[PDB]
Amino acid sequence: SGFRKMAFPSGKVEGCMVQVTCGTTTLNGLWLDDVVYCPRHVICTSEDMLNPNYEDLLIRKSNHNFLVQAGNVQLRVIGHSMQNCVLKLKVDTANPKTPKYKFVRIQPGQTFSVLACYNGSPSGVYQCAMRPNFTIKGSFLNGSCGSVGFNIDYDCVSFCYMHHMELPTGVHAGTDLEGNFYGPFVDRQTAQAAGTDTTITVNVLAWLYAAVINGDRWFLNRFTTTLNDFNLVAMKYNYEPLTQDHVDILGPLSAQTGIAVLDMCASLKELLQNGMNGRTILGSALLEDEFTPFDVVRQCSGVTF
Amino acid sequence: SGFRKMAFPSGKVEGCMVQVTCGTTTLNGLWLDDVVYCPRHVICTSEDMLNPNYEDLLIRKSNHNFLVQAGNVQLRVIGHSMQNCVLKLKVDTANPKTPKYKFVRIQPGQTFSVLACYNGSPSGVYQCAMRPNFTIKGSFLNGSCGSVGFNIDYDCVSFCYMHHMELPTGVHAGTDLEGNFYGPFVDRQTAQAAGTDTTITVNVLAWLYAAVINGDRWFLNRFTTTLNDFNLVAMKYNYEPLTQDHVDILGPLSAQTGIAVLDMCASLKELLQNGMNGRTILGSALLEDEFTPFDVVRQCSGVTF
Ligand SMILES: *[C@@H](CC(=O)OCC)[C@H](C[C@@H]1CCNC1=O)NC(=O)[C@H](Cc1ccc(F)cc1)NC(=O)[C@H](N)Cc1ccc(F)cc1
Ligand SMILES: CCOC(=O)CC[C@H](C[C@@H]1CCNC1=O)NC(=O)[C@H](Cc1ccc(F)cc1)NC(=O)[C@H](N)Cc1ccc(F)cc1
Repeated sequence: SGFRKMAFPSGKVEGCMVQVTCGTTTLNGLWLDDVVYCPRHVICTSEDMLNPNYEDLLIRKSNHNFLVQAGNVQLRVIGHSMQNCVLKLKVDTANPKTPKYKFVRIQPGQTFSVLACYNGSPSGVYQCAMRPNFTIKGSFLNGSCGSVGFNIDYDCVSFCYMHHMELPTGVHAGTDLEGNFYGPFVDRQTAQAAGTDTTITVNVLAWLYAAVINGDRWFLNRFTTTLNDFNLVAMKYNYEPLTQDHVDILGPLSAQTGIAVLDMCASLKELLQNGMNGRTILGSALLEDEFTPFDVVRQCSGVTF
Repeated sequence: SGFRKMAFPSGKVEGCMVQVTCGTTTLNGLWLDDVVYCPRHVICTSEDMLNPNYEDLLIRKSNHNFLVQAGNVQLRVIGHSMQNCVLKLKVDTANPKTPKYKFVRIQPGQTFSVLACYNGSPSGVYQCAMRPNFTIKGSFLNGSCGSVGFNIDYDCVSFCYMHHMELPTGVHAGTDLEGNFYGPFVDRQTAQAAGTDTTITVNVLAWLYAAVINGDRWFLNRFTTTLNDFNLVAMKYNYEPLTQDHVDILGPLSAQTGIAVLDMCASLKELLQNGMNGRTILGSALLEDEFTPFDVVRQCSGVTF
């Protein structure tokens, strides 16, 4: 029993992390087979910030202008190209530690592990959710760009996020590994704002199931509601509408606990309207929305990789 | 910016995990050089567990009663002994992935990462604190025994915990890698319970510093206090007493924020006596006590490994 913010084991990703330096600028890159992937803003200077002419900047660069190091050991760059907001540096050595991998684009509300890195060296690993406004609430400092997010699906590492920037509100934005931003963001320093964020309802419900599995059941009554009536309340509290597809995804947890999904919804409706009356759930005094239904199953059933 | 429950990168430990089977019983072991470490109750049957005579059970067993597997690779056992509550199995091949390592006994209040494993295969990584009552609030299922806790210092892995059991209250108890239990617990299935727990004051203070670094400042008040006065309030609220060495360990965070430690104590005093009043700190409505001062520095300064 117990329930923690648990990330995927990071070893497979640690062996891919390198440092990329262009001029005065160093960030992290992902080294897979004979290609290193990193944010293309490594080739910028401050004159470039509002209107970087990336094609011009790259044309002026030769392979020797990129210093790639793997554990402080130089790798020779032999080719360079750009895909969307990611730079692809072909190196003359293939990474012998490349895991089976795929590049995926995740959906809002889904989670992933982030391996936070500085100068090609990992600092720590933590779990993030893609927020409905396409930011993440990460933990990133100067030097962290090029850090990646990933899930492990079987023995395949599915990379889904590469870190580019922090908004003034303290939240984070980045791309998939093909260089396409999540959300309405660009890698030009215009003033950019995220939409208002909402709470990920399906994840809150999954976390309430996690609490029940762990014996933390005080908020359960033999109440039930309809999907429409639940949604009428949810939207008053800035929660995403719950769809029948979401109800379906909660099946496995409903099956384990014997608590119908619309009964759990009636419990959540009561918590929103009446509060928690000083009580905690799974050690939290707030309703948590960064565990997916799969996260709860994975953790409450012991899946390995 | 940002602040997350961050674990250490787990790669160095992943390469050390193996599966140990004795008859029908399988759990995890730690393979370092040519020794595999695991909990000694692997040699039991649930009939033994009232009063297991481990010395009898171990002397009767031969090396071939022990099946050790690194992935699919069988490691031949050439010796078996006991050290306190940990079995040591000498194998004929040294782990080629053995990192630089030490065995440490951690103190109450200190944190570590846990790599939760099943059948020798890593499932996830998360951060834990050693509670003042020598339990941890982990996340462990059947099959997880022999999972380890660790910290990393440079390139040295400091193993500090090996998992053995769950108390009926849902908390977890285990040993260091010399096989000595944390707290008063024993590896026999007798009624056992942990002392009442308390809150880790120095960690709460470190987390309040993390909040200021991150721009949460509302709870700062103009007052100061003394250690003696503050410790009177600490005991009222079941907080550990603060020592001068704790104050000194907070120095790096006081240095970065310019908030003196005894002014932060005054702020915490008022939080304890008036609550948060529907405000949050770092996205929590409770005072969090599972980040050490070094955890906050590591995370808010970008220390890597
Ligand atoms: C790990 C054992 C394992 O993996 O072997 C494979 C068969 C397992 C970890 C717990 C399972 C659920 N959550 C856990 O953290 N440990 C046990 O199952 C442990 C076995 C044991 C029995 C007696 C003893 F003295 C030490 C270990 N049994 C328990 O955790 C349960 N709860 C019984 C128990 C044991 C000791 C106590 F003080 C109180 C309850
Ligand atoms: C120099 C070495 O290379 C890095 O390692 C840098 C990574 C670091 C991670 C940050 C650092 C603090 N914590 C984070 O997470 N990234 C940055 O500094 C970005 C760089 C960058 C400018 C322009 C743009 F288009 C894309 C990206 N600059 C901002 O983030 C600033 N906030 C300015 C800003 C504000 C809103 C917005 F939409 C875009 C840029």
